[PDB]
Amino acid sequence: QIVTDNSIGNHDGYDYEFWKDSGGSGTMILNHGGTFSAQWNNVNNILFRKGKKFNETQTHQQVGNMSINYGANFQPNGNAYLCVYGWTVDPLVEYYIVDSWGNWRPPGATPKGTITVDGGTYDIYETLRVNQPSIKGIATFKQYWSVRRSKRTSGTISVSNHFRAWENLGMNMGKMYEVALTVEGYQSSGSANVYSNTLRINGNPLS
Ligand SMILES: O[C@@H]1[C@@H](O)[C@H](O)OC[C@H]1O
Repeated sequence: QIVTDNSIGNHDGYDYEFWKDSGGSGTMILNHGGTFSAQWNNVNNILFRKGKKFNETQTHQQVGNMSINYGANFQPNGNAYLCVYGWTVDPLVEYYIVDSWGNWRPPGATPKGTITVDGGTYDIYETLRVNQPSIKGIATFKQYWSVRRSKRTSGTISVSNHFRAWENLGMNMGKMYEVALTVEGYQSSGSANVYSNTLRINGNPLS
């Protein structure tokens, strides 16, 4: 249950993933349910996550209401994100709902709107990745973001509310590939202890 190199699997009912490119190091310890701990040092790009991977046949509406209750002790040294993350396919989209970050509030673009949800106010952004690694090969795809205005590291993220706000703004979503509580680092080091992470789909916790 010690993962220090790329790996995709299921642990205690959650689909876990460790992903990095070359350079630096990371260690992910898979703990009960949706929980896990992460440590990274001098990485180029690293992601740690536990959630649900889907079979690419359903819209988020078809999957149902998605909500994540979480808690994490997040200690980044540099650029890193504490978020809900995932992808859609057809179209291929990488998405983020960011509740905390390190020294840099992402994602560097001009906001396209705002959403109020879960007692916070999030700025909404759309960015473009060109010929970058993805879940479907080296590709050019959009990234969708909701970024909280101030940091928090525990609470509930009403994931489906963000998806409806994005679609309201014309940020087209495809079939669901994944939704997961994620820690991402970029050119940084840090630690994160995700001590609470429950994904409920139509109110039912994952198992
Ligand atoms: O799962 C990995 C993704 O999250 C990362 O961003 O880049 C490529 C994918 O394989």
